[PDB]
Amino acid sequence: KFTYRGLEIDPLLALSEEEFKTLVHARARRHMNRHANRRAPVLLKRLREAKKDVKAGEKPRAVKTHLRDVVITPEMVGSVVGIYNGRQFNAVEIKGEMIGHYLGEFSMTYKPVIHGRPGVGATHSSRFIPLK
RNA sequence: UCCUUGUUUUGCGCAAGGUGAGAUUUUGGGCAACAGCAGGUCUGUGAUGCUCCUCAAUGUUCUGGGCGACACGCGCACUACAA
Repeated sequence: KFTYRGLEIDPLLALSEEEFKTLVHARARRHMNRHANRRAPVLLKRLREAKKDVKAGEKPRAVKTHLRDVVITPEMVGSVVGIYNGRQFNAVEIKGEMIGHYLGEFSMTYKPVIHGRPGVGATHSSRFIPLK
């Protein structure tokens, strides 16, 4: 199951570029129009390569990229993509509900913070907090 | 300036009134001595002493990605919006 707009997988695939960018949100539309002229020259190819070659019963071989300014189309669904937070290629597989998004959104770029006791200088009043 | 010849010592001026566009540093600025601080700035400059680094660089990198005064229990400064 998954409904993007009340469309299963096969309808989405069937859509040509025109019919596609009509259906998607405002950002995605704006993106595609402004771009033209490739602008994901390698990031299409590398996926569709390793995608095809699979014997199924398991995911494609992972591909790595730094880029995250590229959309998620119904073409690239099922693949295993790397996305780069500035020190780690991060593992994501592409679901049918990741259509209408970007890549970068699934790849965290910071550790969430959880604190560890405040030291001196926090509290204005002075006690010279032992021991942390 | 003028007058009150008030006040003041005849002096330096002062108070009230008059004249007038304007009445007392007319109103508001800019400039500003002598002696200093071991204040700040080597992130302004082909302003720099001595040191550090130099081809797998601390250089150049307008290269790809992240981070920056932004990441979140909490204290403080200034701002804005309200009851």
